[PDB]
Formats: sequence, C-alpha cells, structure tokens
Amino acid sequence: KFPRVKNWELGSITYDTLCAQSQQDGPCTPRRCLGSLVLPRKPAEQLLSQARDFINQYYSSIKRSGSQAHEERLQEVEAEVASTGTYHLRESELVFGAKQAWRNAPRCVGRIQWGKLQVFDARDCSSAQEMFTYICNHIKYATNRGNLRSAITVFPQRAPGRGDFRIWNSQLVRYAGYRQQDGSVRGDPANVEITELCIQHGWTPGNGRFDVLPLLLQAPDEAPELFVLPPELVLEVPLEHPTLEWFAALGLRWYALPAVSNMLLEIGGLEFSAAPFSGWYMSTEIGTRNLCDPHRYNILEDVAVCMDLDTRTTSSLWKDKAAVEINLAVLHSFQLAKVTIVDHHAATVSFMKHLDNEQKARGGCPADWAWIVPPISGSLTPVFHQEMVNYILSPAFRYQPDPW
Amino acid sequence: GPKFPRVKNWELGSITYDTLCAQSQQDGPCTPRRCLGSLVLPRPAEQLLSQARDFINQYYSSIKRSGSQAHEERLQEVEAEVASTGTYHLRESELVFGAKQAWRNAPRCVGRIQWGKLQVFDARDCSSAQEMFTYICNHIKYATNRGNLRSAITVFPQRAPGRGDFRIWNSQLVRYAGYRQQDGSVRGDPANVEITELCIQHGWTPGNGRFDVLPLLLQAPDEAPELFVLPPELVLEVPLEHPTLEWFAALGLRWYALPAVSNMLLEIGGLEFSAAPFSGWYMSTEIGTRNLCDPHRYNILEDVAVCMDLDTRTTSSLWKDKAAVEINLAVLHSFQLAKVTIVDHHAATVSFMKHLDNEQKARGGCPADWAWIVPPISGSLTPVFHQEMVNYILSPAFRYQPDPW
Ligand code: HEM
Ligand code: HEM
Ligand SMILES: N#Cc1cccc(CNCCc2ccnc(-n3ccnc3)n2)c1
Ligand SMILES: N#Cc1cccc(CNCCc2ccnc(-n3ccnc3)n2)c1
Ligand SMILES: C[C@H](O)[C@H](O)[C@H]1CNc2nc(N)[nH]c(=O)c2N1
Ligand SMILES: C[C@H](O)[C@H](O)[C@H]1CNc2nc(N)[nH]c(=O)c2N1
Ligand SMILES: OC[C@@H](O)[C@@H](O)[C@H](O)[C@H](O)CO
Ligand SMILES: OC[C@@H](O)[C@@H](O)[C@H](O)[C@H](O)CO
Ligand SMILES: [Zn+2]
Repeated sequence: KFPRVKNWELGSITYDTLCAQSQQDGPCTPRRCLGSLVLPRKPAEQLLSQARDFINQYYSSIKRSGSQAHEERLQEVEAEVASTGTYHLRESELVFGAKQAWRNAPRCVGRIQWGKLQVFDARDCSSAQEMFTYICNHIKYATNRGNLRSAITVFPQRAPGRGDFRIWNSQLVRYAGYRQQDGSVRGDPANVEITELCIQHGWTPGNGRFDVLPLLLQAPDEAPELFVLPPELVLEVPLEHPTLEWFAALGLRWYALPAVSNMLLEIGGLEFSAAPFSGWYMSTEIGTRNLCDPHRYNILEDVAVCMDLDTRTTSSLWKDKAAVEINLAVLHSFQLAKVTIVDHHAATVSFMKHLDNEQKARGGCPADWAWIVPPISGSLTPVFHQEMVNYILSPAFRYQPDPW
Repeated sequence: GPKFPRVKNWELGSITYDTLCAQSQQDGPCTPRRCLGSLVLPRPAEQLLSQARDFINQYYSSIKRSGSQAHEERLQEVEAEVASTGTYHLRESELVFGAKQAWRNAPRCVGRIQWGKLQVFDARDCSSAQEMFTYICNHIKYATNRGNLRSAITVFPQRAPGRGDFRIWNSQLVRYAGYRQQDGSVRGDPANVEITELCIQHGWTPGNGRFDVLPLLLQAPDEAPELFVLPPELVLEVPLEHPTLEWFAALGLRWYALPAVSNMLLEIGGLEFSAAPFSGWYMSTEIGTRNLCDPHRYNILEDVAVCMDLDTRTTSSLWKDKAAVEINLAVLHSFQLAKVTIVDHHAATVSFMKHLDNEQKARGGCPADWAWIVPPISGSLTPVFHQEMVNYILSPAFRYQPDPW
C-alpha cells in the first residue's frame, strides 16, 4: 500500500504516503515496469473535480480552509464551469499553482528552490508580438546579468475549439543545427528540425556551430511568427579550462539561461500550452549531455585527442577522462563569468535535503531516479543510493506534441 | 501501432516493441499509480504443476519438439511424480536449459551476451557440507582457470518438503572480512560485518587486515552450518597499481579475480534451488567504483584524491570524479597486467546492446533493469543510458532469499 523507501548508504527508511494523492496513472503495471521510458505512450464533472481539488489545495496553503473566502471561491468556480464549461484562476492561485507544479516535477533535481519562483502573468496576451515582448522581459529578468533567478511566464490557457498559444522552440535559447550536403551537422543535431522550420518561415540562417535560434511564436489558429532575440539579451559563456590552455581554442561556448518552452502547465484542470520556465544549469547538462552525447556536439574524441589520450581502446577510459575535463571547464568558465551554475555534487546534496523537507511536509516526494542521478559519476552522488518513488501529482508540467 | 510497450533508443532514433513481456507470469512492484522500479528489494501441488508444466513447455520449445510424443510423455511423467511425491525432478538437460534461461532472464545482469556459454555443474547428489565444500572448490578452480575466467554455476539439491535447505551463508564465495573496531569504524569491508561475526561465532580465528578472505559457512539440511577455509592457492587475487601514478601501488589495495554470487535462489519450473552459486567475470566498475568508492564500502575516494593533490574542500573541483576515474583505470590496468579476465563498462555496455538486438530477434524483447544496467560512473557516455528498457519477471529466475540466520 504505502511503499517502503530505503537509503542504502545510510540504512535509513521512510514510507511514501504522498503517492496516495495521485489521481493520474503513469506507464507501469504489475506485469512490467516502464519507468525508463522518456515519453508517455499517448467533461464538466471531471474539470469541476480537478478544480475543487486545486482550490482546496490553495486555501489550505494559505491556512484558510473552510473560510468564507474559500467557500465563495468554490462557488464561483462551480458557477463558471456550469455556465461556460470552463473557469479562470485568480493571479494568486496561478502563482501557487506554478510553484506546486515545479515542486511536483519528478525529473527536476533543482526543487529545493521551488518556493522561490517569479511568476509573470501573461494571460492578457492576444498576439505573437505580445508573446515576444513577454518573453524578452522574462529572459531579461531571469538572466539578471548572470545572477540567475528562476522564473515562469504563463500565456493564455487552452480553450475549447480554438488553437493553442504555443512557442515552437523547445527552449527559449538554443543553437541551430544545419544539415550539411554530406549529411553531417554543423551546430546542434538536436535542433535540425526547428532550425529548418525557422528558415522556411523566412529566417536568414547563419552558418556557425553556435548560432542562437530565433523564436517561432504562435497565437491561436495563426501561422507562427519569427522573432530574432536581441543579442544583448542572450548571455553566453566562452568555455576555457583552468589548466588546459588549449581548451579555449576549441571555440566552445554555452548560453546562460536554461529555459524550457515546450511543456504544458496543468493547474486545477486548466491547461497552459505556452508557459516557458527557467532556472539555472546543473553543469552536467552542458558538460556531459549537450557537449558529449553522441547525438549532440559529440566532442569527446576531439578533447581526448587534444589530451593525447589513447583513443584506440575503451579500457584507457579516454572517454571518462575527457568528460571530466569538459565538465570542469564548464564549471570554471561559468564561475569565471560570474554566471549562476550548480555542479552535480552540490545539486544532488541539496536534492537529498529537499527529500527530507518534503518527507516532513507532505509524507514523500515523487522522483524519477533515472533523471535525478547525474549522467557522469552516478554512485559518487548520494541520490544513487537513495530509493525513490515516482508518480504524478497535480498541478504538473506535462509533455505535449510539437505543434507542427 | 501494436499493443505492446514501444521502446526507443534516443541516440539512434530506433524503435522496438517488447512482446516478450506477455510471457511474464509474475508481478513486479509497480502499479499504474506509482513506479517502484528503483527499489533494490521490493516486497501446493496446483501451483507447482502449472509452473512445472510451463517450464517443460519452455524446454520442449527450445529443442523444437513442442507438441511431440516425448513432450506429452514428459508432462505426464511430471504430473505423476507430483501426484505421488508432491514434488518432481529435472532431467540433466532440463537443468542445464533452466540455469541458462535463468541467467538469460536476469534483468540486472549486463553480462548476458554470454548466456549460452555457461558451464552447469550438477551437484544434486551432494549430501553433506564437506561435499559442498569439495564442489565449491572445484567450481572455483574450474571458473578461475588461472585468470582465464569461465562462467559457471554449481547446482546443489533442490528444496524438499519437510527437509532443511542446502544453504551457503556467505553472499559471495570470495569476499573480504569486516572487523568492527572499538572506535566504531570498520577495518576491511563494511558490507561484511555481520557474516564476519557469524564466522567468528562459529569458530573462525579472525585476521586483522583490510583484505582477509572470509571462510565459507556451509549448511547441509537440518544441520548447523560448518566452517571451511579456502586454501589461498585457489583464491586468485590481483594487487592494484596505476599505469602512470607510481604511488598508487603503495596504497596496498587489491581485489579477488572471481565474482561468485552464492546466496541467490535459482527457481526452475517451481523447483527451488536454495544453494546454486554462479560466477562470471567482473565488470571493472563493480570493483573500481562500487567496492572501492561507495561511502558504505572501502570508501577510498578521499584518500586517492589527497594523493592526487586535488581540492577536496569544494565539490566544483570534481575531485571525486577525477579520483574515481583513476581508480577504475588502476583496476583495469592491474587485471590486464595480471592476465585476469575483466571487462570495462564501455565494452560491457556495447556487448549488452548487441545482446538486446539478439534477444529482440530471438524472443521479441529482453527484460532489463535500467538503473542496474547503466554503470555507476560515466552513465551517458555508454550506449545503454540512451536505451529505454522494459523490466519484468520471467521464469526460470534467480531470486533473492532471506539470510538463513
Ligand atoms: C533553479 C534551478 C534549477 C535546476 C538546477 C534544475 C535542474 C533540472 C535538471 C538537471 C533537469 C533534468 C533536465 C534534463 O536533463 O533534460 C530538470 C528538469 C526539469 N525541471 Fe528543473 N531545474 C531548475 C529550475 C526549474 C524551474 C524553475 C522549473 C519550473 C518552474 C523546473 C521544472 C522542471 C521540469 C518540469 C523538468 C522536466 C523537464 C523534462 O522532462 O524535459 N525546474 N531540472
Ligand atoms: C560472464 C560475465 C558476467 C558479467 C560481466 C556480469 C555482469 C553483471 C553485473 C555488473 C551485475 C550487477 C551486480 C551488482 O552491481 O551488484 C550482474 C548481476 C547479476 N548477474 Fe551477472 N555477470 C556475468 C555473469 C553472470 C552469470 C554466469 C550469471 C548466472 C548464471 C549471472 C547472473 C546475474 C544475476 C542473477 C545478477 C543480479 C544480482 C543481484 O541482483 O544482486 N551473471 N552481472
Ligand atoms: N519531449 C521531450 C523531451 C524529452 C527529453 C528531454 C527533453 C528536454 N528536457 C529538458 C531540458 C532542459 C533544457 C533547459 N532547461 C531545463 N530546465 C530548466 C529548469 N529545469 C530544467 N531543461 C524534452
Ligand atoms: N539481496 C541483495 C542484494 C542487494 C544489492 C546488491 C547485492 C549484490 N549483488 C550481486 C553483486 C555481485 C558480486 C559478485 N559477483 C556478481 N556477479 C557475478 C556474476 N554476475 C554478477 N555480483 C545483493
Ligand atoms: C532512456 C533514458 O530514460 C533516457 O536516456 C533518460 C535517462 N536519464 C536522463 N536524465 C536526465 N537528467 N535527462 C535525460 O534526458 C535523461 N534521459
Ligand atoms: C537505490 C538504487 O536502486 C540502488 O543504489 C541501486 C542502483 N543501481 C544499481 N546498479 C547496480 N549494477 N548495482 C547496484 O547495487 C545498484 N544499486
Ligand atoms: O528540432 C526540434 C527538436 O529540438 C524538438 O522536436 C525536441 O526534440 C522536442 O520539442 C522535445 O525536446
Ligand atoms: O555481512 C552480511 C552481509 O554481507 C549479508 O547480509 C548480505 O548483505 C546479504 O547476504 C545479501 O547480499
Ligand atoms: Zn515502474
């Protein structure tokens, strides 16, 4: 019923009772576990019950359950859904809802920060142009000259029988990938498709390894529009290494602001199809995944050769060695640039503290072990040895289909 | 698409569907409401017969004689045995098939490319602890092969109704002692504190080193376990040195050659073999990362980092990451120099991906525990990290069982 959760480094045991609050099924069944899969395979009373649950969450949060304001708010929601098939959140409710979705996000290692989130209400946006203004302000606010601050901008909710507000980019800041005549890629192979979409919508493309993509922004039932981010808004960090003088000569660099723009924020049964959020990077996202993944910049071999490692065989651990120096270069360069970043040891340590906080606060914490455990040096971090329970709580961030 | 889990590799973009999970007749710990896939240990003639029937069907399928006269006769013979005795017995080749299939079916083992090449030792005639010792020594000699390691399993008599189990009390045939100190610390391997004390309680005169090989506590049916010291010449060990860090040798670290699990229950057609030690060869990260660097194991990370003169006062120096790499390299280098079979985490995960493709074609899927398959260092540097995996319980199976004390 309630799962026993063991930490194998410390021998300590907890029991997750929070998971009983899950109203949504994930992909596992008793016959097989699908916990390693990245993506999911796929009226009024329903909305009304998700709404009431949410409003109840909110008033309990401000310690006013049963108050007249609480009972009144419930009747407003009920009156509105009964008449219109939908309802609208008050700004304070949206702010609470956004924080809870972040708190409930099982794949986020940064949730120790969940209570500190600047929420921009952009629900009065009626055009792609206005979306762009809102986005620019978000980036300006969040970047803060390198003293990064977590933020989310919330655009208008989905509505029955009209197109969604959507940001076509998967991140607000990302580098282009240009498919070359011989079928290689200059730039970021993860972004070949969005790059091609930008060009087809009139963007004049650069030809570098790190060309910042323009935004494709879509207002309901309209073709998406192209907007070039002003370069002065996009803070970037040149990569150099503390001891390897040759490393800077690789011409490598990365952007400061990690901002997801393709996810759906669901609150009280309402869905926000455009609600970009940003925090700050954990170094391995850049050093290990972005730069070392075989299907990303894939620079492992190049670095190892610069290090004169023996690439002929796997047992020299040339890959492990290069990867460490790359992550070290990312930490060093961000610190030298005074741009907020957290290494995977510090991050995982703070996540453990978060598990403890949430255990006392809520009786558990949904966590996806495969995502929380860093992509290098797994068992060198405390989260490796910590069992975790995964489940879906609402409010939630969800994946949604690419709008094209 | 099909009504089966869609499985994606995100590096290559390739898609398979697992149809093999349909053959699973045993529930795991997950439900639609929550995934417990990360938990290490999650919680009658009628039942025996259906399990037995199922395995006999598996056996005859594998020899391509499903539905044959010998198939139906074997089914009848098993039902009649269970009818008169309450249990039944495997033919020798059925045992070999079952032990191989249990290995093939093990979601947590990355070494499964080798599954067809397992030497199965039949020790179902064993009738004493002394005899178990002989069989185990023989296993260790055969499997070690002076450094050219060979996969093997030795199978002792099955669990019998109204008779005590054959049990090996040790969790591995070879493991190091852990001596609790008066200051509260542990000398040796902290993993082994309890078994070390049980050995002493049973009359073992304890050492006082960091790497004292443990004696075996062996239990024949309905008898107190008996203590047996392994003759040092049978236990191959490898002193650790580093290819370029000349001081690493001075740390006096070492590890044993033979990784032999000895406390898992082997289950085949409902028959339960409570003592069936098996052994392969190490993947280097088992020694280098887990045994030597786990905080609750030898915990040598800080020590090595200090010798490397790293900044252990801040996480951002990546001192743990650097030291861990050199320790893993020392493990590989030393085993290679000593000519003792070992496989690094890159070569092992590449072979497992090949194994996945083999099993996709052969069986339509492969049960795999992602958390265990992905190595504890350099995770996304290996191809298995980017491979989605479906986990389920197939039988024959290796299973955990409670410590006999
Ligand atoms: C403040 C510092 C933050 C850190 C250090 C952090 C860290 C991370 C990391 C390492 C991941 C794994 C992503 C990947 O590897 O693809 C992740 C995912 C995620 N984070 Fe955060 N995060 C932060 C802020 C935020 C904020 C402000 C939100 C929402 C308001 C958020 C919500 C999420 C969600 C929903 C995911 C899952 C993304 C996906 O599945 O693609 N995080 N986070
Ligand atoms: C031949 C070379 C082999 C390699 C490289 C290999 C590799 C591995 C590794 C790295 C693990 C993870 C164990 C841990 O991290 O605690 C494992 C687990 C396991 N292996 Fe193997 N293995 C090999 C041979 C075998 C054989 C011969 C068998 C049985 C006939 C076997 C059955 C198992 C089982 C049942 C587990 C799960 C153990 C547990 O959950 O504690 N393996 N293997
Ligand atoms: N769909 C999809 C899909 C599948 C796997 C990974 C993905 C990207 N994951 C998020 C990557 C990312 C990038 C920048 N920033 C952040 N980020 C910011 C705060 N927390 C995470 N996360 C999407
Ligand atoms: N019960 C239990 C339990 C929980 C976590 C880890 C554990 C040990 N896992 C096996 C370790 C191990 C040691 C030597 N050899 C092998 N081995 C040999 C062939 N394949 C794996 N495996 C047991
Ligand atoms: C197949 C596997 O689930 C996939 O590669 C996951 C593994 N863990 C991850 N962990 C993080 N933090 N980010 C990721 O994209 C992934 N990808
Ligand atoms: C808590 C977590 O499940 C536990 O530490 C697991 C993770 N993955 C593992 N993987 C392997 N190969 N061996 C292990 O012992 C573990 N331990
Ligand atoms: O080129 C488009 C891709 O970046 C995009 O499809 C992402 O894979 C997707 O949005 C999930 O991140
Ligand atoms: O010292 C006792 C332990 O080694 C023992 O309890 C093991 O943890 C157990 O047998 C499973 O590995
Ligand atoms: Zn699961």
